[PDB]
Amino acid sequence: SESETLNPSARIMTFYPTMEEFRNFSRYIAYIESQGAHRAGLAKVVPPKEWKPRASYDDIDDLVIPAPIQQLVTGQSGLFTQYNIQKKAMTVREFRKIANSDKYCTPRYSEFEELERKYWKNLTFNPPIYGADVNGTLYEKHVDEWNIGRLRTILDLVEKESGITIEGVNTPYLYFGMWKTSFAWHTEDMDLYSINYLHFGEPKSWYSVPPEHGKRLERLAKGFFPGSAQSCEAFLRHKMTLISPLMLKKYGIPFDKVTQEAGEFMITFPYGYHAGFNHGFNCAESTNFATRRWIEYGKQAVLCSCRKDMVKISMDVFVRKFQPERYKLWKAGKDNTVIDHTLPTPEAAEFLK
Ligand SMILES: O=C(O)CNC(=O)C(=O)O
Ligand SMILES: [Cl-]
Ligand code: NI
Ligand SMILES: [Zn+2]
Repeated sequence: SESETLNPSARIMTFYPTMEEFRNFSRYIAYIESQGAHRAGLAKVVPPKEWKPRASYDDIDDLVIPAPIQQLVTGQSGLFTQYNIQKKAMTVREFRKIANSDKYCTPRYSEFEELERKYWKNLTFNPPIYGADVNGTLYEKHVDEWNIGRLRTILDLVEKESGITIEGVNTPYLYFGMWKTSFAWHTEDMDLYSINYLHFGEPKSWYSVPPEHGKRLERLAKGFFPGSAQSCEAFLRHKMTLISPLMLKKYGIPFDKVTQEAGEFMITFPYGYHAGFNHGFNCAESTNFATRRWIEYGKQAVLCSCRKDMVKISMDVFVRKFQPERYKLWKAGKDNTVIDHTLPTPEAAEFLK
């Protein structure tokens, strides 16, 4: 089909919008999907150079980080499990000082491949500290383009209808990273989209697996961590599992890599597995969002069954509003719709024309 013909390689795509294109978020997501970006599970958007979401970042040093986490990694042979050790609350100037410490600072290198090799070589040593999951935003209250605090997608239906707020999902998170800080392989909660903006600092590097191959990754993971898989159907949602690209290559898992610079956006797509690490001191802001296309993913997302605090969104409202003709069938457990990961979201239809 025409969707199979676009981005047939499922490679990560980079987009350079004009300020006019950049204005409407959902519309531009539908555009990049109409170009097949979603097939990679991950895409980069460089905003127009004339766009800035904050005046200056010089006031941050006093901002608080309630629960920094020390990332202890255990494993070998490209397979690792990451345990978080919550450290005491600390300011940003403290975190920055510790991050630029001779102990934790970035190593010297030339090509990115050298720093990547060093990452996968020393990942288990000198556990760094990640200032992750900090409630807040660095956007100025007047920025209307791609504002992570108010993107105005249909995910807003969760709060609007129920008042439920889910920190980091329909609210923004800040991530203060230092060298060697990692995010494990995962798809977003409820297999939503995510948006990640790198405010400032050293780059953040990403690996992505096309959604149409996600299941393969899962199978591989189950073979490597059979205990975890036995305990929980979706153990990858614990966000503790690190797998090196050489392991993926070795077992035929298709993936792609991209490096994220300050001032750039990354979009992750439904059921797009991703992982990565930070090069040094930096600050990112992210949240989740949805499109009509996500609804089916939401209905079929395989959720963690071993933790009672995992994120779970009621899909009822979305099915009633956008899939009325199926609601009954779905409530009776008979909606056997099959997801085609290559299709773009219906909102993109006008771009397809
Ligand atoms: O910033 C991080 O450490 C991890 N970010 C994501 O997984 C994301 O934006 O989808
Ligand atoms: Cl195991
Ligand atoms: Ni993510
Ligand atoms: Zn679980």
